[PDB]
Amino acid sequence: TLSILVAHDLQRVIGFENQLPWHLPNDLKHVKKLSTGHTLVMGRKTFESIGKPLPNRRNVVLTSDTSFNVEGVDVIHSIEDIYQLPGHVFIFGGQTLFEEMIDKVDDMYITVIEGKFRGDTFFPPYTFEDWEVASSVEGKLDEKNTIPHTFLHLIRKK
Ligand SMILES: NC(=O)C1=CN([C@@H]2O[C@H](COP(=O)(O)OP(=O)(O)OC[C@H]3O[C@@H](n4cnc5c(N)ncnc54)[C@H](OP(=O)(O)O)[C@@H]3O)[C@@H](O)[C@H]2O)C=CC1
Ligand SMILES: COc1cc(Cc2cnc(N)nc2N)c2c(c1OC)O[C@H](C1CC1)C=C2
Repeated sequence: TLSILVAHDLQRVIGFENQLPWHLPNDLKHVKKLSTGHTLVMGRKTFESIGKPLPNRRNVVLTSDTSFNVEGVDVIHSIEDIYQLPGHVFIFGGQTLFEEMIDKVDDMYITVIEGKFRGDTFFPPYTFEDWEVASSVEGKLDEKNTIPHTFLHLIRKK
C-alpha cells in the first residue's frame, strides 16, 4: 500500500515554522501504531523537524542533497523512487510531498484537528466526492489531549 499519513486542522494547516502547531499525544500514538514495522517517506525539511529517524520502522528521506547520508535513514532523490519501496509505505510529509503524492496514493490516514491554527504550510484541498470514508473515529479528550480530533481513513473512489 501507498498511504498518506497526516494531521491537518479545519483549514488544512499542517505546519508552522517547521513544527506541528498543536500538542496532541494521542495523534503521535496514532502515528506510532500505524507506521511501526513499516516505511515512512518524508522530505528533508520534515526529517529535519523530527530531528532523527523514528525507531522500529524504515525511514526514507527524499532530498536533492547528494551529500545526505544519515545513520538510520535511507535516501532517495526522486518521487519515482517511492514506487520501488517494498511494504506498506506512508507518505509522512510535508506540504511538498503531500502535494506531489496525493493523486498517487491508495488511501489516506488523516487526523482532522478540529481547530483553526496559524500555519505556514498546508495540505492540498481534496473532495469527499473523490474519497470514501472507510472509517471515522473521534479521538478521546483528556488532560493531555485537549484538542478535539477525528481519525479518518479515506480510500480513493472508483
Ligand atoms: N501535520 C502533519 O501530519 C505534518 C506536517 N509537517 C509540516 O510540514 C512542514 C514542512 O513542509 P515543506 O516545507 O513542504 O517541507 P518537506 O518536508 O516536504 O521537505 C521539502 C524538501 O523535500 C525535498 N523534496 C521534496 N520533493 C522532492 C523531489 N521531488 N525531489 C527531490 N527532493 C524533494 C527537498 O529537499 P532539498 O531541498 O534538501 O532537496 C525539499 O526542499 C513543516 O512545518 C512540518 O511541521 C510535516 C509532516 C507532517
Ligand atoms: C513537523 O513535525 C512533525 C511531523 C510529524 C508527522 C506527522 C504527525 N502527525 C500525523 N498525524 N502525521 C504525520 N505525518 C510528526 C512529528 C513532528 O514533530 C516531531 O512528531 C512525531 C515524531 C516521532 C517524533 C511524529 C510525527
